[PDB]
Amino acid sequence: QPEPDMITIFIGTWNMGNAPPPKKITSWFLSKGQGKTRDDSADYIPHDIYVIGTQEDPLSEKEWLEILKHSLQEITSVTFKTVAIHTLWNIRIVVLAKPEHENRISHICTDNVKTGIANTLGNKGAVGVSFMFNGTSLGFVNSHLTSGSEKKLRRNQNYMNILRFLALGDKKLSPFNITHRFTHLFWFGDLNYRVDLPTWEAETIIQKIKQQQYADLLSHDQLLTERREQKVFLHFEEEEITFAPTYRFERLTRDKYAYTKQKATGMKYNLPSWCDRVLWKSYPLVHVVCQSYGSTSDIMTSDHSPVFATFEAGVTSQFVSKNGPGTVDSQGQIEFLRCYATLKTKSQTKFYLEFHSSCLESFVKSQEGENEEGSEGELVVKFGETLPKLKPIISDPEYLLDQHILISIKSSDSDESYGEGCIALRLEATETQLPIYTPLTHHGELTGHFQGEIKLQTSQ
Ligand SMILES: CC[C@H](CO)NC(=O)Nc1ccc(Cl)cc1
Ligand SMILES: CC[C@H](CO)NC(=O)Nc1ccc(Cl)cc1
Repeated sequence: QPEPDMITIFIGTWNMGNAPPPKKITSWFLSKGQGKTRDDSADYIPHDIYVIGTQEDPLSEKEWLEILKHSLQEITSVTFKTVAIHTLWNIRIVVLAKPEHENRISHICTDNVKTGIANTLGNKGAVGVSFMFNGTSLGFVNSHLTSGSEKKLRRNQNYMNILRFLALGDKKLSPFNITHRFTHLFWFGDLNYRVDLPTWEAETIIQKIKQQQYADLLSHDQLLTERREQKVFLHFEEEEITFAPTYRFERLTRDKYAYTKQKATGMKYNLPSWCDRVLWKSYPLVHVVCQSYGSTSDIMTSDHSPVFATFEAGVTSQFVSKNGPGTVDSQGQIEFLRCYATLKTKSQTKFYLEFHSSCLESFVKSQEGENEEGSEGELVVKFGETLPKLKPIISDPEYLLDQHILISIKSSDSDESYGEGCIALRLEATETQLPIYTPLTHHGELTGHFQGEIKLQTSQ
């Protein structure tokens, strides 16, 4: 039985509005409704992994697991295994996988983050799950961010708290937050960004939705505008939105958007918005293709409609050679040549690098670089040809060219990371000096750049 080099992953996000679901929710898992929808000819083909995020979920874990498993069994005639379930208040994540994957899945982690302080602490935050699928690390975040059209900055703050404090994946990757720990990271939820148009334009907006004319609405979507201004979700992807706003509906129909201010809303308008989103971030040059992104039309118990997204994701096999794991493979080496970091910091400490990768027995600390002043004010940290030669555990190019090196630049004075990035070893050539590049971030914000050349020796 061969190990896969691709899997498909279903992501669902649904703010259930504190109401039980209807008896049939299969359209959700079949990616049927509005938007980029899945071909009918695929209906019986199970996804490999289903990750379900809910918000305002009124059910017990047991109640929801029974609905989800019986839903998938009806679609696929497969009895899915529960990988993980984690709930914070009424925010929940469920991961289900095909039984054939049970022995491929390991290192399962769960965590949650509560956002806000005092007043603003007590119902918003995030849950997440990570695990290994053979040689590939997968992370999943379901967040329910702060509500209200005039709170986009709070949402952006909630995002930074979640990526700083959610403790998933390999704890040995200590300089790295969740935005660097996984081959593939999926972040979804009721992100609660709104269409920023005047209240007076409500009926115009509804008109546009009925005509399926989303362009003039998407141009005011706060998540797209905040992302374009690099205020949030830096280096994440989202598929193009081609489905109607998923909030705020009158319950038991989808014919009516309920936007007017009410005591129940705190006297806030809820103009039609794309609150419910799926984004991802994968390591450079790893296959990831969105094959659906849309909303259901026939599940009407909530004031939100469910959102689905599906992905092809590249995965790698556990690799065993005669040599590694358990030793180095002397026919392998990674040389980082003529490298320099460009940092936005005003500090004047010396800096060193750390190289982290599951292709190394343990992380590697460099010597301190040489600081110079850039022409436009910047700090440039030069490493020259001084960087330690990295000794991978396995030299076989079928393994090594699929790996990645995480880089942290740390202060000698404080040992704190000033920037984190990632370099793919999927090179155009071996035994050849080739340009490399990564942006550097810290707490998910841009802090600089790392560039230089690499020379990779494999056994071929
Ligand atoms: C039982 C010991 C560990 C740690 O709790 N759990 C585990 O491996 N769970 C699991 C793996 C694969 C799949 Cl498909 C479903 C569940
Ligand atoms: C894929 C990386 C390239 C490099 O420039 N561009 C990019 O990501 N552009 C972009 C991001 C967010 C939004 Cl909202 C609109 C455009």
